[PDB]
Order: sequence, then structure tokens, then C-alpha cells
Amino acid sequence: APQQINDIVHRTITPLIEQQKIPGMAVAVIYQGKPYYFTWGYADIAKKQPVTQQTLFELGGVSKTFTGVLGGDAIARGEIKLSDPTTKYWPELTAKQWNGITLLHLATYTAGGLPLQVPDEVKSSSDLLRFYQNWQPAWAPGTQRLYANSSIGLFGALAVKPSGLSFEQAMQTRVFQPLKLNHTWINVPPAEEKNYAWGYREGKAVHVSPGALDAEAYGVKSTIEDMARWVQSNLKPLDINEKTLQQGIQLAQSRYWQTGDMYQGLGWEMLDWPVNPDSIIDNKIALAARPVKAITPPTPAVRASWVHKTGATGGFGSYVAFIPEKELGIVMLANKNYPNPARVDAAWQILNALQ
Ligand SMILES: OC[C@H]1O[C@@](CO)(O[C@H]2O[C@H](CO)[C@@H](O)[C@H](O)[C@H]2O)[C@@H](O)[C@@H]1O
Repeated sequence: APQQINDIVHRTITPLIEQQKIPGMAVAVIYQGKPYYFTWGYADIAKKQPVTQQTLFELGGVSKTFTGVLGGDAIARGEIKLSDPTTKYWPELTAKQWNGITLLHLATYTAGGLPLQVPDEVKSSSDLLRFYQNWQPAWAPGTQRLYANSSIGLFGALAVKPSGLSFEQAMQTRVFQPLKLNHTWINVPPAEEKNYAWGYREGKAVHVSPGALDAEAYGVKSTIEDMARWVQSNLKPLDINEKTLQQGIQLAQSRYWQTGDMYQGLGWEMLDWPVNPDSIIDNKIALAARPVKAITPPTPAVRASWVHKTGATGGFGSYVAFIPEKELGIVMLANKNYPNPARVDAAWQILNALQ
């Protein structure tokens, strides 16, 4: 890598790994549209397996960017509309509180207080219907944002219904395959287990547990190379040959709601660039309800934006950020769920230096 990139990356990440006691980490920097890779430490401490460019990390909530783009692709295909009532795709969802809740609200966490987590006890399709029928919103739709897997997770499940495909098959056929993300998975095949890093929580090796709507909300595993390809695809949607996928990426980066200096897209979140780390900045808060202002109509993807998404699972911490106008981006994958502010600070330090 150019010495400038090598130096800012190593000088930023080495201390981060030391301070946060991260077992293993992979970073990709996209500079002038070309990727540069860096790896440190261990994917499996006990078996002494190093992190490599082929190591699979759990993406956690960064998975929601794939769900948002798959949804965008379904809108582009004419299969669904964000303005459509949730009940159009799930007629059995007859409880009155669902009147007025559209797919847009599900995708952007504005349905009225859907919870962060789908309960453990909810597994089957009948259990899930019961959970949503019983849910009581705290707020009217489109008034407050509360980040939630049960919200964007339901959006993903409904968005693929008209296609006839399972969520995993739709994601594979419509997103992963066209973009050549051939080492990105919702379910890690046995052939790829040799590359699946262990996550570490309180020093114990752990992998994400199955749960309802996991694939749609937090279940993607990927390598640093495929994630760099994902950032390039989101930096330059026009180089993508598949027409509806190109549009879908664009729709996911549209600004639908504003809270403070932040704008909510489909999966992706955005701030106007330039921005300071203090404004970009947090997982220390378990539930953060914020009023939202609708952007009527949504602003098409703004190139001068800091576009990003954090992700965590019990044993992993991920972060992706890119600035379209500068053809610049970064992916940070780690097998420890360490504080979001430290991720944002490192990413900002690196991208600001490469401006
Ligand atoms: O398996 C749970 C799964 O949900 C996430 C969010 O996608 O974590 C939430 O639930 C955990 C278990 O209840 C909490 O410890 C965590 O703080 C909460 O965000 C993922 O992190 C996790 O893989």
C-alpha cells in the first residue's frame, strides 16, 4: 500500500487494538476507488489461527445495509412500495395499531417503538405473527426513531414476499451474486468454517445464536475483501450493471428522516460531510428514542456525505464508513464488540488524513 495509507492505518489501528484488547482485526481502506487490506492478530486464539483476508467476521447490524439495498432493489423492480401499508404484505396482521404503519416506517425504525430485540421465545411463523399482533406502540407512526431489529427485520421479511424467494435466496441471487460477494453468507457453509473467526466476549469464544429475523437484521458474515467490494459498490452505484440493483443502492442512501445532524436511509445512516467525530458519535445506550423530522420528499443520495453503519454481535464489532464525493471508504472488522466511539474515532482519523 502507498506509504501514506500504510502509516495512518497502522498508527491508528495498532494503538486501538492495544487499548481495546481486540484479539483479531481486519481493515480495508478504499482510496481513489482501489482497496488496501490490513490484518492483525487472531481469528481463533486457542487454535492459533491468524486473521487473514479470507477470515469471516459476523457483521451484526452492518447486515442491515444489505437488507436495505435488497429492499431498494425490490422497490426498483416494482415488487413493493415503501408507501405501502404493512398489512398489504401480511394480511393476517389485523390488529388496529397497524393501521398507518407502512414499509417505510419498518425500514427506518419509525413505526412507533417496535423493540430492539425479538424475544427468544419467538421462533415460528405463528409466534412471530402473535408477537407483532400483541405489540403496543408507544408513539404514532413516523414521529420517533428507535433502532430495532424487529422493525427492519420485518421489513426484510416482507420485502421479499412478492419475489417468492426465501430471504436468503433473494439476497444471494439479487445482491451477493451480481456484486461478486462470493464469500459473504447468511449461513456459513461447512466448507467455509475453517475461515470463520470466533468472537470473544469476556474472554470466551462465541458465535451468534440463531433467532427470529436474524438473517434480515444481524446475520451476515463476510470477509474484509468482500466488504471492501460492498463499499466500492455503494460508493459508485453506476458501475453496477444490474439496473434495479443500481437503483436499489441509490434508494438505500436516500435521506428519509432527520434526527439532529443524522439522516436515516435504508440500513445506511448519513451525515453531511464535513463532520467532526463528536457529531458522528453510541452503544453505551441500550434504548435511545429520538424525535424525527420527515424529509418530504426524501433527498436522493448526497455525494458529500459521511455514510456509515456500526455493527455488533455478542463477540464481534464492525464499522463501515465512506464518502462518495471523495471515492474514499473504510471497513473495520473485529472479533470483539468494543465501544462504538473508538471505532468512529479511528475511522475518522484515517479518512480525514487521506482527504
Ligand atoms: O442474539 C442477540 C443479537 O441481538 C443483538 C442486536 O442485533 O444484541 C442485542 O441483544 C443482546 C442479547 O439480548 C444484548 O446483549 C445486546 O446488547 C443487544 O443489542 C446482537 O448484538 C446479538 O447478536
